[PDB]
Amino acid sequence: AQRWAMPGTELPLGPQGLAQSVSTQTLAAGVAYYQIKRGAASAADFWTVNLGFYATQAAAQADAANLAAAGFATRVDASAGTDLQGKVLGYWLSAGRYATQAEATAAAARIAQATQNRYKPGTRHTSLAGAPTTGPWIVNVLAIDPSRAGAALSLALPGGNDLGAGGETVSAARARVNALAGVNGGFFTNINPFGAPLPPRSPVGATVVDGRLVAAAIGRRPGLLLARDANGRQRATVVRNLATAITLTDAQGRAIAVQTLNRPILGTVVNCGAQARTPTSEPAQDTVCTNYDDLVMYDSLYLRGGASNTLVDAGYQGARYELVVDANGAVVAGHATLGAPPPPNGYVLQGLGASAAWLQAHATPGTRLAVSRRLSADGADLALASGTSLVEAGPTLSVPNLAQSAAQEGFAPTVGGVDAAAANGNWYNGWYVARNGRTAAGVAADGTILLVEIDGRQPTLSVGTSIPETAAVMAWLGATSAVNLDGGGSSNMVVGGKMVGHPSDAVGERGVGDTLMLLP
Repeated sequence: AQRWAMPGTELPLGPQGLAQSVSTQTLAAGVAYYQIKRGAASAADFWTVNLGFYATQAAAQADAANLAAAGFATRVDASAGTDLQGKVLGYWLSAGRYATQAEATAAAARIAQATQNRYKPGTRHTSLAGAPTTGPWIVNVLAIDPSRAGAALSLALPGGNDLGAGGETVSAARARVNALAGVNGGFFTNINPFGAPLPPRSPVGATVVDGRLVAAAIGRRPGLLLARDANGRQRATVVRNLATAITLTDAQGRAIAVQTLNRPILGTVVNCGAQARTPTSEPAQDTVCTNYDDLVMYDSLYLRGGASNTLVDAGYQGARYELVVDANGAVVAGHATLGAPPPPNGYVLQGLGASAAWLQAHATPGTRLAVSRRLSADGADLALASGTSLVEAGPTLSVPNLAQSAAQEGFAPTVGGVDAAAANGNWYNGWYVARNGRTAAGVAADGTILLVEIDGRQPTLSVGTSIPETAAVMAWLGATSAVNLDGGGSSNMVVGGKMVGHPSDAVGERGVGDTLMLLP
């Protein structure tokens, strides 16, 4: 295949005819960084008062007419997208047409005062909805040709060994490992049900660092595999349908499935999937499921080995139990409290429900246990070997049937496996159809690795992309395989000491659960 290079044409963002600029910078042999700026804020986009996103046009009438009775005219704005049957996802109830966010914020406060806080509206900018727009956009691209680069792409865990804490920003990770450049990685635990200063953050999905399994597959999801080929060159592959099996056995052969590793909050499974039981075992991004028979393993990568998990789903009722296991596979101790640190090169098992009972039955010190780990991509075994790393995310972008494929991977207008909690149009409108910051990874026909970050949620700077726009950018760039990584406020890119992304959270750059770092 011909050597990958940046196209010279207009990006598939907005109408053809927008202005754009593309910069090129060589960072090292076989490594380049590009920034694309495109478009401009349109006078046809604007700020408005957001009363909410309703599942039907009728469902807003009880509030729209209600607000009209209070003196406020409103506007019903249809979603820019549909479900898999072509039905509109829902309708915003809005009021006003404002040039600035401050005006919309004042208008929202006036509705709150008048309705005695019966309505507490937000604000919304129409450029972020996923309808046709002129932008603007900022797109940041790293390209690494493993046939020419001495640099190596690495999957960096937060602080190296500090899973379960507050994550690590892209900037801090790059400083810690002296990277040439870096981006955020795959999905991670970002729920904060206990109201801590920050959520407790660990990678989720099948996660491998230098052959070591760090977290289990969510189920049915794709990822980016980094391995060494026969020439010793790095090889990136977009893999699909990742699955893991982590099996705990005693010396009599009795077995129990470990659900994952190193995840804070036992019994709670954000993104659902195979680790979840209620309401579904299908993947469902950002949906919070439970497993009240949970079993999670904690090791030296969790809280630097100083402690294991201490949190349990607040809805769980029943027994809890923990086993501490040494490097030889022998039980050291069992007890009904959670949080003991692992022994050197050992681990801690924590269980609820039937898993708690299984662990307590093996609590005698000296009891011999073994853990086996298997990883596969679309049924084919992937060896957990030195030199192999893996990050899971999704959806796969390089497919002809994006909405249907993404739904099968757990990014759907309805929560998979729930009988028609099933409705999911509000989430899907906001995550898939509407524009957000994004990060994505792809591979060109010649093997060049492409890492892409798109700034979002900022109407004067970069509006971000829908999932279909993200897929279009990756195909335009020349990635013949491509997968969406974590987005929204997680998305950022750094080049040397320079932050080239523009994180979208009001509080600034987000600590994330793993990063992709280009090591010199």
